[PDB]
Amino acid sequence: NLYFQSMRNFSEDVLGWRESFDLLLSSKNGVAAFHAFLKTEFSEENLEFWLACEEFKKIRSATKLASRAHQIFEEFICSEAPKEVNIDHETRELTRMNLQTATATCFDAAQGKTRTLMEKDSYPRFLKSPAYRDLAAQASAAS
Repeated sequence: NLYFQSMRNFSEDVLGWRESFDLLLSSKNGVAAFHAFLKTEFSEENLEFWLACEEFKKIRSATKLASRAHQIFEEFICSEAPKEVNIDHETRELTRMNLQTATATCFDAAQGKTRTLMEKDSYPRFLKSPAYRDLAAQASAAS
């Protein structure tokens, strides 16, 4: 029964966000809610960058890889990028060198740093927000 399935899925989705950052990041709803939260803390570019990397690494063509890699570097990685993420020179220079022949692992180091930035800081605050706390109460009612 579809409604019942939905209720159970809602419950399982929302309560998993509390259990691991992996589960939040794996969820359409989770990522969307966390994004909205991050905007309130002016840090949503970490998640935008992360999500960009997840979509990038599925690209198989060499030319589409190079083109997207340059788009992502210019938006998120380069000094004075419009959504510059908070990474060190070394990670930034590595990433620029990876651009020479952009493969699916082009952003791995920068992605890992960005995940930790969110995981250490904004993710535990998210789970303490009134919003999340209201959602989790509903989810425990949805079972």
